Amino acid sequence: NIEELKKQAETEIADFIAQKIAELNKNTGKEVSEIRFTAREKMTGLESYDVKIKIMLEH
Amino acid sequence: MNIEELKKQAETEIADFIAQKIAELNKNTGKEVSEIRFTAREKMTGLESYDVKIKIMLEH
Repeated sequence: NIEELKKQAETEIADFIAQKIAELNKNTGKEVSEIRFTAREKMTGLESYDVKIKIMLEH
Repeated sequence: MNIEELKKQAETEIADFIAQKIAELNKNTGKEVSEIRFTAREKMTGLESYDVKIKIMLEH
């Protein structure tokens, strides 16, 4: 049912984000500090969130 | 690669995955995701991910 499906999705996305953060920190030798999620909404409804990653360095 | 190349790449993989999961969720519920709120999950070694709460709307 629906609460479960919901939670299920919630977890998979968390998982995905985590993995991509890890791979990116790995590939760049730097640290993701933050991600900005901007809703992508269509007339039929919310479609997705557009994503903006902020990465930190030392200067 | 370039750092910006990578960044943009990851961003698109993420937006895609989210889209995918939303569409499937709607499909599977016959209902509509109105919102997803993200909350940072950080450790002392830095940002680990985001936790995900999904908001779905229902007719009155």
